[PDB]
Amino acid sequence: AIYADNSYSIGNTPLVRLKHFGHNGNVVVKIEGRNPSYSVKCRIGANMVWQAEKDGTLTKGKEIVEPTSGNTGIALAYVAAARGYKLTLTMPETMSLERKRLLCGLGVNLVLTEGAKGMKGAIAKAEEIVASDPSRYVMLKQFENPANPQIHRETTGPEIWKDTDGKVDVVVAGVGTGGSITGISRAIKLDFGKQITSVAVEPVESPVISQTLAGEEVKPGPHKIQGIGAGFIPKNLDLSIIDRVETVDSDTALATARRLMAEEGILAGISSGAAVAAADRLAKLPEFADKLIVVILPSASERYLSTALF
Amino acid sequence: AIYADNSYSIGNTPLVRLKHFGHNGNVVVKIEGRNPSYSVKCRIGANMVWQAEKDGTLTKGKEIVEPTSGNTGIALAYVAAARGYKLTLTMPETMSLERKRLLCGLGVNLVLTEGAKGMKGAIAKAEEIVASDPSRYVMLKQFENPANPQIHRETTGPEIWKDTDGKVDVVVAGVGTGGSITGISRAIKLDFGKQITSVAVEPVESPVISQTLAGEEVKPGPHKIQGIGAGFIPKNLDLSIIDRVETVDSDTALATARRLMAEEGILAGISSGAAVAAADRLAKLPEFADKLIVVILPSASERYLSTALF
Repeated sequence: AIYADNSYSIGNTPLVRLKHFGHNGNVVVKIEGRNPSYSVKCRIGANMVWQAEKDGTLTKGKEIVEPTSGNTGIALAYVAAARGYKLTLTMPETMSLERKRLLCGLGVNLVLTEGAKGMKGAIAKAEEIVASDPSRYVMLKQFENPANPQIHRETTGPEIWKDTDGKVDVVVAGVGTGGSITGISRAIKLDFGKQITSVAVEPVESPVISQTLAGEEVKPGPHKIQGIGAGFIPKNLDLSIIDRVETVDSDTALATARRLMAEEGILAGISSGAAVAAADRLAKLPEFADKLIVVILPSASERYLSTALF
Repeated sequence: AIYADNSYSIGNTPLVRLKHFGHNGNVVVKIEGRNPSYSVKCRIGANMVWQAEKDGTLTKGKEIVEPTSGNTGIALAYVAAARGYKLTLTMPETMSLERKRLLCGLGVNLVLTEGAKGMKGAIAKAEEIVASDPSRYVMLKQFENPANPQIHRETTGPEIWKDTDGKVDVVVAGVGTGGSITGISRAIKLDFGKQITSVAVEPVESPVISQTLAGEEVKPGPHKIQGIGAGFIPKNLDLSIIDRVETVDSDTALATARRLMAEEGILAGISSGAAVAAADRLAKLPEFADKLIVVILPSASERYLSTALF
């Protein structure tokens, strides 16, 4: 069990039972902060590169371009370093000094777009750079690349099945790209044949999934739950496998993450707090009190030292 | 495989083969950054509490006091939160705002001693607080508590044995408390019966182990390799199992950690760079070129964002 590079070391993350949430230990958390670049995104960083290799879209000498600076940026950085690709991340110039340092530490060519243009600015500049030499550059496109949900169907989902001896009844996951809830749901429902409850979590401030499913007007909004609530339905969210959508507000997500830290001794990020607050609500409805709820904790606390978490 | 609390989730950390160090992949690294509070110290945080419980020195209602603010502080914080102990960490007032936040986030009662007194200040204030109500307070004493090396003999060492199919020939570990190299060495040498080379790593700036073994004057000095080079021989370093001592300088340790990041896609801390630089030196001596070298990487990169690493 010696990994040929850090990308192969993804996953096999542990399940920890919560003591101050749920009812009689019915809430269990999967610690994705424990991964090579310390997030759930390590899985999709690995698999999107591996898949682009297998299909010939990524070869030696081609460069990677992606418009983000979040967990996926960090994940692609570690994989790119491990496997010998130059990586360019586009992002506004107004981004955190510390994220600049972390990504620069990881050997990323940083392209700081117009700050005023912001995120819009970066997506376009990605598209621009790729357009300039399409035989040289590849955008992996985390929101729509099937290799994203697929890695969750092959690793994250089976790990949950295994670790719970098939007892998992509910999976709660915040939605960013939708890959985690999609892949996990496909594994447990379709590969293992259990009719679990798949619960998507989104900020109450930007409840676009809830609005869409209700046939209401879609109204995205700003929030602090980093990693989720992109303000649209990503292609990698398979609405067909979602049984329930829970909304959580920023303050509750923050307070919940602090409780995870101070009361559970679990070093989780902001989205982790959101996912647990939603899980806790379900766990205290009599319909779910004899059911085993598994919650994805996407990242770790130290990535949030500059944020409202502290 | 559901852990009753986060303390039980320690270890089972992966081995990753380096590509830009050693010779023909003879250097393999054990990623301790992957643990509940993201350091090797999670193991000793867990076991020192468990052991003090088993022997009756720690009971419900007793409080924990320890004079550090490093990885052991963070480890004891997570375990204390998980298991329901109040924890007081002593430390100078001049400590990092970010470490204050991280530990305060973890629910630690912080006792900020005289800054001018510094570390000396904190050890005494620990002793003071314990003295004031010895039936209330327990100091676990990481430098001398046998539960420190013991957890490495029962977990870290066997994991290395298992993962390498007994092929490990050399273990390289930086020495802070000495627990890692001691416990690992005892496991592999005494429990599994293999005559490996145990290599302690210390800063060239503070080479007290090298000086002691040479019967030279012991001359501690300041350095930047955080986590190692305490400036004395800790009781938890069993000199009897050490075959070799390698010294590394701060700049080399830093540059090596940056290479781990940029060239290997491994997010390691400063001590990780020191341990790899020493391992690389041995790996390129013909006497070790057909030998499998395993290197402890004690911590992860984001804990060092405020430091010289970046």
